[PDB]
Amino acid sequence: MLGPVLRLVVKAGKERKLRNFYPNLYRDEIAAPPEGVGVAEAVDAEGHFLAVGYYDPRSRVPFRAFRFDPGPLNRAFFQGRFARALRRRQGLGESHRLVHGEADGLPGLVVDRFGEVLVLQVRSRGMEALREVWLPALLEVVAPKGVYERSDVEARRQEGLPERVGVVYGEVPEVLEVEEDGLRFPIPLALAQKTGYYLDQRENRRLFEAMVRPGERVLDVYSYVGGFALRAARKGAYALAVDKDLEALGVLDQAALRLGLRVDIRHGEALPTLRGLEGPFHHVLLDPPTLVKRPEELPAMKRHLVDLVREALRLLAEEGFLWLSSCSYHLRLEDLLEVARRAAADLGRRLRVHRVTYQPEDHPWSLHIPESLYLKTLVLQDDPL
Amino acid sequence: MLGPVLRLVVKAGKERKLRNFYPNLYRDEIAAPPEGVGVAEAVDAEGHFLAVGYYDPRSRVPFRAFRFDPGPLNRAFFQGRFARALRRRQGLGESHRLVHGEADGLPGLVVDRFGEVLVLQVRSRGMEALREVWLPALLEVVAPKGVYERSDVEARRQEGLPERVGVVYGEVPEVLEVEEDGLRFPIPLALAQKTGYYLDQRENRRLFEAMVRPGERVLDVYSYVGGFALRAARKGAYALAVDKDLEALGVLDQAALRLGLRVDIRHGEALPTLRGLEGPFHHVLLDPPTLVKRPEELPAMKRHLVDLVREALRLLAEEGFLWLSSCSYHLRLEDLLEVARRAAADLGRRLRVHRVTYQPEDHPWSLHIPESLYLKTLVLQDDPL
Ligand SMILES: C[S@@+](CC[C@H](N)C(=O)[O-])C[C@H]1O[C@@H](n2cnc3c(N)ncnc32)[C@H](O)[C@@H]1O
Ligand SMILES: C[S@@+](CC[C@H](N)C(=O)[O-])C[C@H]1O[C@@H](n2cnc3c(N)ncnc32)[C@H](O)[C@@H]1O
Repeated sequence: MLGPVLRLVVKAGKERKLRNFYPNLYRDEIAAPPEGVGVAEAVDAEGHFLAVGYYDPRSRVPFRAFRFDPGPLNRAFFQGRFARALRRRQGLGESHRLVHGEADGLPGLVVDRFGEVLVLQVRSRGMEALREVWLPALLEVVAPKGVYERSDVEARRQEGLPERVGVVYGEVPEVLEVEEDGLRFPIPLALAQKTGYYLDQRENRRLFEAMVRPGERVLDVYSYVGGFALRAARKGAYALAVDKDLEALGVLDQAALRLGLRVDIRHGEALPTLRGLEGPFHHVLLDPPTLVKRPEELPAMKRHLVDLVREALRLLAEEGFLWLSSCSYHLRLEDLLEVARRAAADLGRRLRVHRVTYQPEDHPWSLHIPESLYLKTLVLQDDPL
Repeated sequence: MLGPVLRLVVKAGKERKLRNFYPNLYRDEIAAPPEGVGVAEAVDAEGHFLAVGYYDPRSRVPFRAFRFDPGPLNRAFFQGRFARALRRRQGLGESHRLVHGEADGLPGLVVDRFGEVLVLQVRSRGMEALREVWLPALLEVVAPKGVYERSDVEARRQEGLPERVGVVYGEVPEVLEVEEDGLRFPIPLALAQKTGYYLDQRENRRLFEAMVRPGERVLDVYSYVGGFALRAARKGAYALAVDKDLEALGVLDQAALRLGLRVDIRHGEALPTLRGLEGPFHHVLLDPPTLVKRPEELPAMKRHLVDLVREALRLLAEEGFLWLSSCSYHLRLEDLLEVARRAAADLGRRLRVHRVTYQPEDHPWSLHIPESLYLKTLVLQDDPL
């Protein structure tokens, strides 16, 4: 009744990654491709089962494993995946990531939860092709009031997929009211499409708020909608938020107005802005985009980070705290440490490593997917003898 | 009149380390040593000031910098160092590390505080030579009821120093009552390990206790006096503590009895004991001793850890937590990840990295002194799809 099962044969000796729960197979690791595009079973050289997933040569990864046990990629399968995801996020409040792609056994799907509204992103050909199957499953398990789709245009384009933005189900407000620990950020959907909201900094934002003392001065660089700055203000500190996105600063402005809190705002670029500040500030926070495409780009990126951190440290009060985050898998903690050491040497400052943090639980770091870890943060305190 | 300032000259280009707050200068890095042994000033090839410290060719490190600004290593200097150290530990409770060597600007000195009793160790010739100077300063600033000295016998010998164990000030009880979060461990000081107690695990113990649910089973391996095990018991879990030190397990028994808590105990070695257990356990904690004392020993110790972690994972219940600590500078997070991946692959288990932690604030990690960081912990959760 059906066409023959699509079956992929993995090169001998390259099946170990799949057996060890790494979901991606590239072209050179496939001994024999399936006789078409779609849901496929992967087997080893001796024909033993390895995975069921999606085969499509047009995808950046030709085979992405969806499951590591036999079975279909049907409605019930997706129901179980979303049920697992939901359970993993129990007690994580109302604003959190629900689905973090392959780490949640759902390659190419990101789902963020803001109260009763979901915002999702589809990043791979397999997940796009299975949309008619998994979406009803998602709606059934979560039962949201509405679902919005945003697009990583370049990610879609690299997968040969069209951009896709809009309400996919139910009702989504024109202004998404993102709530985090009593703070409400009114984010217009246009901004939600372009950027979104950085749920991955939630635990850093909580740690930061507990450290702020009334009367202190805070510099929140790459602030976006000002999660850090607003918390500083709530604690009685003076905060200056810096971002090049005027739309994002507009949200921070409104969010601060709602609470009768005063936050200073600078619309401008991080490095030029910091070069024009005198300081000092008791906390300086840096959350730069650190786009690294190739490893050879790393020394140049680290030199730029040194320029930024040198200004940040110059602006740092005695015994103050400097927060340096990187959201690239290619930029390791060791690289951040090197950057900090170079900047400190330029200024003759002595620093202590106060905390090192990694992305929170709703953005799972899988042991088996080395690139699962992308966000890490180095918190330094000025430590004079 | 005094003799000329003892003056050491650093080889051209090797002075950057000292300028950047790394205190150790090695034989191959010294162009011209001072006249004799004792308090010496280090200057660069151009004669500019670098540091004041202690020069002694008998020490592992011929020159250790005590201060990076001009001045004597007198009583007032040490008073200032202990005052700084004391202030850094405000709000860290009544028990904590007070002085963590070089990271606290006091090379070769460790001071732990247990209420009104200090336990210290002196690890290099400089500190030993200056004890008539710094001990009264320590007593003046901290005003303890008693001070006990233990020796890292091996380290002392490396410095050409004798064993020193005993009371060096005031009154120290035969049995040191170490208090931590409502737990009281009666530790006989004579048969105690190191300073008596592992204060470096305090934050991990707190994190762990918050995760234990009643009825769960806990396996606490390398338990020492049972800080983890006892916390499990108080939360209503069944705990089995494993350690090869019968004296330490005796302390655990007394601590548990005082609180009316039941903890199971196995006197035995970790790997043999785990090989004979069936399990499963909801939490498995592995806190091995240093293990890797020299870099050459790393591969053999990683093979041992793979064996240990394989058994621990086999013993881990579905969705259970596995804690793996390393307290050696030579054994890094990346090594722990590698060990975990190998063990998980052997068993066909899928794990998530739940938390990575580093040593607490009272054991400062100086950006400028890599070896000030020795403890890091990988916490994994079983993560089936
Ligand atoms: C990863 S987000 C920071 C998130 C923020 N820390 C939070 O807690 O929500 C990076 C931000 O940097 C801004 N940005 C990118 N390049 C910039 C630059 N050169 N100068 C200032 N802001 C920049 C973007 O607008 C974006 O809001
Ligand atoms: C770093 S301490 C563990 C401290 C403990 N986890 C705590 O929180 O206090 C290492 C412990 O390992 C024990 N030990 C050393 N080798 C062992 C072995 N082969 N088997 C079992 N215990 C061992 C020592 O007696 C010591 O108590």
